[PDB]
Amino acid sequence: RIIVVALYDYEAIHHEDLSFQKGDQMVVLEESGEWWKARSLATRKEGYIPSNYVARVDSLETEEWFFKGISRKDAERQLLAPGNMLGSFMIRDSETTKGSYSLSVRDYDPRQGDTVKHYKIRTGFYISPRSTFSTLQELVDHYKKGNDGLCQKLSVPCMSSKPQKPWEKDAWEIPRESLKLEKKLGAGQFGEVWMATYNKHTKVAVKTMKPGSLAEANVMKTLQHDKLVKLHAVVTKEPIYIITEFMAKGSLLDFLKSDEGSKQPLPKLIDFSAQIAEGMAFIEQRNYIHRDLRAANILVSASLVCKIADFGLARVIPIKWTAPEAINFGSFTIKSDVWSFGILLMEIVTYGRIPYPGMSNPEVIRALERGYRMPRPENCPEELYNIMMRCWKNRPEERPTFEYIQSVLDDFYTATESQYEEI
Ligand SMILES: CN1CCN([C@H]2CC[C@H](n3cc(-c4ccc(Oc5ccccc5)cc4)c4c(N)ncnc43)CC2)CC1
Ligand SMILES: [Ca+2]
Ligand SMILES: [Cl-]
Repeated sequence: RIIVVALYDYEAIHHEDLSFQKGDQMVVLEESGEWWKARSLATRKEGYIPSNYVARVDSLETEEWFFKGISRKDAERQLLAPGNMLGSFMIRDSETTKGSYSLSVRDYDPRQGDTVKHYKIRTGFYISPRSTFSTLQELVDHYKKGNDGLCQKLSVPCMSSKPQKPWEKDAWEIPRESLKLEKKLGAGQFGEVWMATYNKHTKVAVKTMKPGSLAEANVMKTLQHDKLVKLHAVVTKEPIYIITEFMAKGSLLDFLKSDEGSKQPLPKLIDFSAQIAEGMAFIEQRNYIHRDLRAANILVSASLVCKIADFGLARVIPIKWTAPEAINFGSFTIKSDVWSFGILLMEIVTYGRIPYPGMSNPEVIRALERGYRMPRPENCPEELYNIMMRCWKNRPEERPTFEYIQSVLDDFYTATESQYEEI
């Protein structure tokens, strides 16, 4: 007999799914993945629920200060998000010490400004050997009344964010009749992009493909990562419709040329690059290939999260983003994507400017033949430019991995020794 509790509110929009509010308890009857079958103790109704909206009772996820399955960088991004103040904290799974936990706290220092520092939690639990607590709760309560060795006294927990609702069960292939393409967002050579609605209940974005231009997509849907755009469903009858999640802030390029994007400081740009590098690192680990990396194929969520789009799509069917071995001999690999990432990095740091300004494609290729590379912008840090340069090496094998680039960009302003604070 398994009993869960609802972490968030939820309004049912399907046939047999269940409505519930936070605090409500339910009885688990079946575990089929994203969708679980349960019975509400409040309404006595039996129906499907999003598994990621509930958790076992009196478990750790049920705590307002515990965030499961979150990395250090993600913790820092969430803590520095709007609606948080000094002392804002969270406890999470250590991503480098499996089985143990870590505490992330929001601090401030006049040199850097608002920061986020992380302490290791050793197992009873303790951060400092002088103070030992029976439970994690005792630890937080302790560090709420004084910092006793910490850089900041604990205040309120980090602002939680309601997760994305799971797509309809077994609804990968859908009939076109279920869609209402409401607004054309953009038009291109190979198709269009619309702001649609699925079954009158879910807002989505659909990429319509011209008939001239399924297996590859069946591969794509397995590439599920926070920094890739989620791929929900597809229409299998020409013209093919690709139904994905709707990114409110549009493409990265247009955002960088927007005014709000023009207000974005340098560390924010670097952060964007870190997210993109993270996603590309995921694709790298999965041994996949993007084949068309650029700010135009990067989308931005309303919360300023960057997600890689159109990955792998170029295969099924921009010399300035293309590596020379890819232009000359058509050799497309992950390293050419590293080159493209260099160019993208230049796009981001120059707020959407077009690469090689005042240069045509063949002119650019001939420049590359001479060993020419783009100069460093005024507002671009030397080290970041070095990263770009390492991305722009003639031999692809000598180009860095997305794992390394991600590691560097994540801790760009943090010394390796200063990742975790010791007490
Ligand atoms: C002048 N600009 C105006 C803005 N136009 C851009 C193009 C349309 C927008 N656009 C495009 C997309 C979009 C949709 C589906 C898609 O399919 C795949 C996803 C992963 C892997 C393979 C395929 C890829 C991308 C998009 C979106 N989802 N949610 C929100 N906006 C979206 C973003 C703006 C480009 C021209
Ligand atoms: Ca420097
Ligand atoms: Cl019962």
